[PDB]
Amino acid sequence: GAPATVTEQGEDITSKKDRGVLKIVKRVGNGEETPMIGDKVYVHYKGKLSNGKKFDSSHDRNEPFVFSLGKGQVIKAWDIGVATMKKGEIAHLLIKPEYAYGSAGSLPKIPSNATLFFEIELLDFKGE
Ligand SMILES: C=C[C@H]1CN(Cc2ccccn2)C(=O)[C@@H]2CCC[C@H]1N2[S@](=O)c1cc(Cl)cc(Cl)c1
Repeated sequence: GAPATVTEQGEDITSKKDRGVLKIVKRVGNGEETPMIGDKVYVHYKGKLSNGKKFDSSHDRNEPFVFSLGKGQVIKAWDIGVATMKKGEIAHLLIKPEYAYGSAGSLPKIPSNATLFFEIELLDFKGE
């Protein structure tokens, strides 16, 4: 399925080249510009654990998730990954725990040492 495919066929987008965050572009977005640090970014996403369970979805809430890029308001992989996306792009990310919740995990659903899968859509990005 999609998690296996990004595991086996994704591109390493980390600065360290440690394979901690792999990406596939599923839908090409608009033009060449990616967001800049501090931009307000609007995303839709779904996340799955390695046991196949969906653990989160913005679609199911009927509202996007909004954060300021590059500020550690999200897991490291999201700051790295969304920074690579164009407006309108849909991507898959496959994230080792060092770029997510590490050994701590995150109650209630994310265990220790969890590799995570996301599908993300970058809806919009704006400076403030
Ligand atoms: C509102 C949910 C955010 C939570 N965070 C930031 C964060 C803040 C505080 C505690 C744990 N994570 C995040 O960095 C990432 C990426 C952005 C989307 C969501 N998460 S994960 O999908 C997530 C989903 C759910 Cl249901 C619970 C948790 Cl602990 C984490």
